[PDB]
Order: sequence, then C-alpha cells, then structure tokens
Amino acid sequence: EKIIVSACLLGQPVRYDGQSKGIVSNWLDALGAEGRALAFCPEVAGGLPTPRPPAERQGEHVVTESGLDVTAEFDRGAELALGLCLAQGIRFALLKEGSPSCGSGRIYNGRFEGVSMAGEGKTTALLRRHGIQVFSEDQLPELALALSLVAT
Ligand code: SF4
Ligand SMILES: [Cl-]
Ligand SMILES: [Cl-]
Repeated sequence: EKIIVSACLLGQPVRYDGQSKGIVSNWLDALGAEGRALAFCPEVAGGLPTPRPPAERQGEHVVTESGLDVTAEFDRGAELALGLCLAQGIRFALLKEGSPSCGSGRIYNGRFEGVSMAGEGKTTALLRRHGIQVFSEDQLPELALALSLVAT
C-alpha cells in the first residue's frame, strides 16, 4: 500500500547543499496525492543539519573529507527509516541513487575524488537486510509494478 521515499526526491530542500532532487513523475505525484508516499530523510532524521558537509562511506564508517565521523547519525537515520517501515507496514522504498544513506546501486568510493563504485548507502543496506525492497529513481517502472502487483 504505502512506500517510503527519500525526501529530496519529493522536492524537499534537505540535501547536503540545501538543494532538492525533485523528480518529474505523474505516477509519484498520484501516489503522493493518495497519501501513500511517505517522505523521509535519514540524514536529517539522524540529527544532521542542512546544509552539511559532503560525506562518503569508508566501509561501515561514514566520514566527511575532514575526517569527522558521522556514522552515529547515519546509523540512527537508517534505524528510524526501518522503524517507520515497520510501524506503517511498508515493504518498498524509493531512495536517492549515489547517496551514502540512500544509494542502492552505486555510492562514492570513500576517497573524495568524484569516483563512484557499485554499492549501497547505510539506509538501503539496513532496509534490504530486513526484507524491504529498495528501488532508485532510475527504477520507477519496476517499483510501480511491484506496488501494483499487490493492489487487489
Ligand atoms: S539522506 Fe537521502 S533523502 Fe536525505 S537528502 Fe540525502 S539522498 Fe535525499
Ligand atoms: Cl549533487
Ligand atoms: Cl548523485
């Protein structure tokens, strides 16, 4: 029935630079109009401000370029995303690609050099570990299908 969605994909200005990543989708707009797309930002939920410095995963740690360790906030935001899914009975997530929290197919490599690698963010990894299917904004058709199959 409902899905959890990265708040930036819904146009909320919660990105590290205060920007949004609002996607153009008639389907996502309709889902939101029905009260079925729950906005959530793991980094803001975890206690990080907006704006905030860029961060990259370095294995299980998440750090900024200056070496500040923000894993505590990233892990809290991931656990709150899981908590919202369990409370609302959500089995699907639409999360922002490339993010150290929301990435699902790729993330930055931890070297702060603009290089991506195959991998997932901290929130995606925890949701997948608990049986929640995570799709990126590049997989809207697949997500829409997965949600429609259980409708009747
Ligand atoms: S943590 Fe996820 S939802 Fe929040 S701004 Fe970053 S990519 Fe978007
Ligand atoms: Cl960006
Ligand atoms: Cl990106």
